[PDB]
Amino acid sequence: EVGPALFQSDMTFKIFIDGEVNGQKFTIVADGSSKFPHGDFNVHAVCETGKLPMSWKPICHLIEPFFARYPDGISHFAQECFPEGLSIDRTVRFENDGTMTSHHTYELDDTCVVSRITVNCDGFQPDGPIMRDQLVDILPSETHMFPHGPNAVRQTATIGFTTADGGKMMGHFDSKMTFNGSRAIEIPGPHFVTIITKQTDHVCQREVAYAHSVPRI
Repeated sequence: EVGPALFQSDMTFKIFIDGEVNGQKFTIVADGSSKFPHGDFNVHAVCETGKLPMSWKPICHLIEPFFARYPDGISHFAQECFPEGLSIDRTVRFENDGTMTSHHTYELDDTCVVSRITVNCDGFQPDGPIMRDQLVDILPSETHMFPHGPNAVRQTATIGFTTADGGKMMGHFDSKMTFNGSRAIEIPGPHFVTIITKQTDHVCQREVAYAHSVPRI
C-alpha cells in the first residue's frame, strides 16, 4: 500500500534539526503524534542547550504537511510521497531581519514519520525581536500551494508574529516539496492550506491545518 493508505491510522513523528543562527550552532529534537483523521496535532520540542539562542517562534514551521487534513477533491501531495518519502527546500525571510533556509528529508518507519532537517538562520539582528525573544504570538496563516513540475509542489505564505510592544514581524515563506521516488504521483491543482498554530529550552506546539479551495470565476 502507498500514499494516503499509509496514513489511515494513528501515527507518530520524530524530528531532528541541525541548526545555526548567526554562526551559533543549535540542535533540536522533537516528537509527537497525530491521530486519524489528521489535522489537529501536537509536537513537543527541546534543544540541547539551556536557552535556545533565538526565539522559538520562528522554529514553528520546522517542527508535517502530511498531517494536514485534506478533503477528497484535493490531492494530498505529502501523503502521496510515501513510502519513498520527500524533501523540502525552504526559505523564510523576515522583513528587516534574517532569513532561515532549511533542507528537510522525511522517511516513514512503520507509523512513525522521521524528519531530518538542517537549517541556517543568517543575518538575524541582535537588537531585533527574534534574537531578543520578543515575539509573543504566531498568527494564523493561509498558505498557497501550486503544482511545480511532474514531481513537486511549491508552497508560499506569509507568517505573522506579534511582538512584545504590539507590533508585528512578517516572515515570507517559500518552500518546495519534492517526491523522492520514481513512480507517477497525482500533483494537486492550486489550493490553500490554512495553518493555525499555538506554541507554549523547550516547547509544546499545537497546529490545526486544513486544505481548501476558493471559487474560480
